[PDB]
Amino acid sequence: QAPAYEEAAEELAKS
Repeated sequence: QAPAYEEAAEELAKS
Protein backbone atom coordinates (compact mmCIF):
# COMPACT_ATOMS: atom_id res chain seq x y z
CA GLN A 1 0.00 0.00 0.00
CA ALA A 2 1.08 3.68 -0.23
CA PRO A 3 0.12 5.68 2.88
CA ALA A 4 1.31 9.19 1.83
CA TYR A 5 4.82 7.65 1.52
CA GLU A 6 4.96 7.01 -2.26
CA GLU A 7 4.57 10.78 -2.87
CA ALA A 8 7.52 11.52 -0.55
CA ALA A 9 9.63 8.98 -2.51
CA GLU A 10 9.47 11.32 -5.54
CA GLU A 11 10.13 14.39 -3.32
CA LEU A 12 13.13 12.61 -1.73
CA ALA A 13 14.82 11.93 -5.11
CA LYS A 14 13.64 15.33 -6.44
CA SER A 15 15.09 17.43 -3.58
